[PDB]
Amino acid sequence: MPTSLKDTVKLHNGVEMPWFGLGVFKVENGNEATESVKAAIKNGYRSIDTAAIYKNEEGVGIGIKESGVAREELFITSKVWNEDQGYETTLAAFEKSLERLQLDYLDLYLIHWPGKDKYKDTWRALEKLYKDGKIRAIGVSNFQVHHLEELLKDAEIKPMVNQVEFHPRLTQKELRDYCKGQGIQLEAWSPLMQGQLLDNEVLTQIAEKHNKSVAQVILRWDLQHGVVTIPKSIKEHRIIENADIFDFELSQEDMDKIDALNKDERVGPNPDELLF
Repeated sequence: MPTSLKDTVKLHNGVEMPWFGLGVFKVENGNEATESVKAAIKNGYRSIDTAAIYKNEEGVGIGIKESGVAREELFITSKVWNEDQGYETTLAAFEKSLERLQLDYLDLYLIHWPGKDKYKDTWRALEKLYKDGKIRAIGVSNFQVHHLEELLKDAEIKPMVNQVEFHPRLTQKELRDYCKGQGIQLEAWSPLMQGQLLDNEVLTQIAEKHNKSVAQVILRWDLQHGVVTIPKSIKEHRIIENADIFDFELSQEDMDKIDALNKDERVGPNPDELLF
């Protein structure tokens, strides 16, 4: 549905989030982070996703700075790490993120994982930071339907985004339907399944037909499902290639064939299992 990299989705509070961005998980701090960020932005990306735990916020910041696109056209997301959950410690972790990123505000700040029993407190802290005008939008990562329901009991502000693992092996059908009905925008972490579908025969045939790569097919599939997507890529040629998805469209039959790859298979932790 986007026609270009500039294209956005309106979150429930009216904030425009780009549909397509650069995920920097498992990217090394300093130059590797700076260099991937700079190449993405140079080649039109307008959304970068990082997290305190990725240890690269500093190189992310220098790359933003060095890119020579204006701060206000850029959409920066980071996340509160597990160990920092709790009200006072979340406020502190946010300020640390800003200091590392060399940023006055963030566009989006997410609770990284739900864990057991500190996320409601952590949510109160994001609510406060949002109120203070320090963050344009607030939300969550790796929440299931039950976590959201629990959160919604006492939340003043509904999460604006839920960033989850999402790809043809983990199609998140009940969660997509749930967030859609709640006005919570789903976003796909590790949308390429960290390269694990590269040789998948179903996807390769769809790729062949469209004269595209398997990664191009998956990402187009994300967009056609209405899921914001943040593929990871270090090399400028892969950064450029991943984004070259606005000149073809997947038929309904192709979409359905891709959805049939589902096996509830994760390359990241299960949020119901990662209990802190």
